[PDB]
This record gives sequence, C-alpha cells and structure tokens, in this order.
Amino acid sequence: GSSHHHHHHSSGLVPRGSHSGHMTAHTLPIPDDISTINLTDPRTYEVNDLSEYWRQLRTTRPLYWHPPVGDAPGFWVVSRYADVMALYKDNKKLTSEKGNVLVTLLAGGDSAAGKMLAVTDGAMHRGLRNVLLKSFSPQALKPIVDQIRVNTTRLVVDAARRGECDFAADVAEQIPLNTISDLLGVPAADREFLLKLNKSALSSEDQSATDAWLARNEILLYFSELVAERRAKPTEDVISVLANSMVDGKPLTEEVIVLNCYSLILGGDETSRLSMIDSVQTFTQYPDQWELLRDGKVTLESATEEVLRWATPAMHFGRRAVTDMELHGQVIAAGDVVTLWNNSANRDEEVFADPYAFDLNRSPNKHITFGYGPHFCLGAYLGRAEVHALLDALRTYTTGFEITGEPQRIHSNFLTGLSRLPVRIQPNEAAIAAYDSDNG
Ligand code: HEM
Repeated sequence: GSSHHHHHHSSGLVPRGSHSGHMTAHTLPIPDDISTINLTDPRTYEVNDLSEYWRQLRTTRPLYWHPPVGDAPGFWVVSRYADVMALYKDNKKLTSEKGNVLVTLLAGGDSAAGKMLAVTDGAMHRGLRNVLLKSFSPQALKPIVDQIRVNTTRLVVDAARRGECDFAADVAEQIPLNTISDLLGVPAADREFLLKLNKSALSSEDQSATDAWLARNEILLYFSELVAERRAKPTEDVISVLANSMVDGKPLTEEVIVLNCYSLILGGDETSRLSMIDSVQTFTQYPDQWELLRDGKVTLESATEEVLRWATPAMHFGRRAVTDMELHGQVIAAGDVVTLWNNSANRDEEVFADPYAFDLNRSPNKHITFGYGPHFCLGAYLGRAEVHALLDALRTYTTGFEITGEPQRIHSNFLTGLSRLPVRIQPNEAAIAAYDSDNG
C-alpha cells in the first residue's frame, strides 16, 4: 500500500460544508405551457428555464394577462423589448406611485410612495432627480470610482492568494454597500452600525415583524441626525446636497430626504452584488469569453455591458395605469398593474442578434438592465463602475477560476442570481508580486 483511497460501496458520501451539494450546475426543464407558470412565487425561476416561456410570450402574447394568484389580483405581462422600452418612458399614463415591484403593486401600494424617488412621479420626481444630477455625474463620482477600484483589486488579490473562497461573501458583498454609504457621507465608524441594522431590517424568518420596523426606524433616525448637520456644515455628499437644496420653491422635509438616503442603501447593494457574482459564474460557463477578457482582446467597457445584459438582476419592474391605454389592440384599464420584464427584453432576438450567446464584444448592446426614461437607474454609472472594477481586477490578477461547490440561488420573484458561489481561483502569481512590491 503506497497511496490510500476511501472505501464506499453504493453509498458513503459525507457532507463537506454546510451545504450537501454535488453538482456545479443543474439542467432545468424548459416549460411549454404559458398557464402552467406562476410568476408571483420565487420558486418558478429556480425550477424552470424560462427561455421558451418568454419567447412564446414575445411572439404570441406580448401583453399577456397573468391570472390572479391567492389574494387578488391578476396583472399584465410585457415581454417585448420595444414594448418594455415604450412603457418605461410613459410616466404620465402609467405611475410608479403605487409601487414598482410585484409585492407592492399586488398589495396595492408602497408605503414610501410620493416621497421615495423610485415610487414618485410628476414634479416631485423631476426635482429630486435634478438636485442629485451633479452628485451622480462622472466628474463628481471619480473619487468614488477610484476608491471602488482600489477596494475591488484588494479584495480580488486577497481572494487569489487565498485560492479557496466563496466569491459572494468574500468579494461581492464587500464593495457596493460601503461604496454607497461613502457617497452618502456616513463616517467609517458608523458603517458596521448601519450594516447590522439593515440586515435585521430586511430579515424575514421567523415579535420579529416589528423588530424589522424598529431597525429601519433607527437607520432613518440616524440619517435624520446626519441631516441636522446640514446647517452645521455642508459636505458635498448626498445627505448634504438633499438637506440644503429645495424643490421646487420649498425645502425638502426630513422624511423625504431621509427616506431617499435609505432608498440608496437598498438600491446600491444587492443588484450590483448579483451582477458581480453572475459574471464570475458565466465566465466558467463560457471560458473562451473569459480568455478573451484576460488576454485583452476586448475592452472592459464593452465587456461590462455584456455582463450587465447577461445578468439582468432585476427581472422585472412594474407600473400602475392611471388612464386607459390601448396596446396591441388590447385594452389596459385604470388600476391594472403592468410588469415589464427586463430579463425577457435582454433576450429578445428582435434587438440582440443571437440572444443566448454570451459575447463580450457584442455591439450594439443597448440593454435595459437599468431602467429607461424618467426612472432610469440613478446609480447606473456606479453599477457599471463596480462591474468594470471587478473585470479589471480579474483579468489582471487571476488566470482562471472554477466553481467549487453547489451555488445557492436567491429566492425572489423580482431579483435573480446567487447568494453563495464557492470558487477556486487560480492567481497570476507574477502579477501579485508586482502588486506587493508597490503596495506593502
Ligand atoms: C447593476 C446593478 C443595478 C441594476 C441592474 C439597477 C437597475 C435599476 C432599474 C431597472 C431601475 C428602474 C426602476 C424603475 O423604472 O422603476 C433602477 C432605478 C433606480 N436605481 Fe438602480 N440598478 C443598479 C444599481 C444601482 C445603484 C448602485 C444605485 C445607487 C443607489 C441604484 C439606485 C437606484 C435609484 C435611486 C433608482 C430610482 C430612479 C428614479 O426613480 O429616478 N441602483 N435601477
């Protein structure tokens, strides 16, 4: 006996980690019936490959009436890119002011409506976007972007030296939220205070109902204290700009300014994470594309847009109809909730030649992973920068990587992607040495 092996028979597989997975990926059934799929529950995005579902809708039922599920009601499903683009543009005949996602739209409202940017229309929206325009311009964001790049490169290099890591928790969770609170102007000491306070605010399972409300309350109260320091000292950060500006003739109320600050920490976080996690997974699925990125045969800018188009973390956003509309001969009445499906739109063969090919040098690439029109993502440039920085770090300091355990999906009828991605990273060893002589 020189080298030893395990002894098994028809069983004997021990759990390695907290999961009990055996496969890198799973073949999901491709459904054919339209009525067999319920879009309300998250599970139907994890058990199904909706590729054929979405094209059946995109060719025969562009404006499809989804049936009522459990408690009322049914809703309109919009699949085609041109249709989705057109409805995003209309903030007059449609509104976000009664919610912009399935949960809020089907429940019949958003509690922050008329105050929070995403759920506000008319003059109030126009004014809120204008005061924040300069704060989100490339020029003002350049120091932020530069810091994102430093952080991402450090997190990737450490993950590369480590070799064995869970990409979600060790890299992806560690960029977006710290970026946005930096932009908001919270001190570094107060960051961990915000993180643990938000985690329970967004907890579900299982007097825990109000525990989440109090957690949210405390964040809002803390921001209100940072707001108070508007008069004390303006600081160029978003909190300061919002507290010291006025729209249109009147100053913004404590609740509004503070509620939008919180909307920034909600929106600046998960959706970027999901994109970053998705890119890494997709590179292991399409090695030639990864090779193309690593060997510098495609620009980071172009590659970034393809990763965004591929991931499409926010599967849908929705509106409610104020006045009656007529699309494709069919009637959309007042009160009806419409859902615009970005993930189907970024797979439309009408706009994207060979839609299910992951192509880093794809052009044109006019996706709608961010919105379109008035509600077009405020932090699109940030989302881009965070992906851009990851891609740049990856091609500089790694030669390749591989999925190491069964990845874990997030459960949402609205967002998609992974919460856990075990990877083995193969580091560019000589590149790290160059990073170590300069830094440290
Ligand atoms: C790649 C990641 C991201 C994706 C896929 C994404 C996607 C979107 C989409 C599709 C919308 C339109 C929603 C609607 O029309 O109702 C939107 C809006 C918005 N997003 Fe993002 N976003 C991302 C990153 C960010 C970041 C980093 C921030 C920074 C806080 C952010 C903050 C916002 C805000 C404040 C709005 C509301 C815009 C308005 O009401 O005018 N998002 N996002």
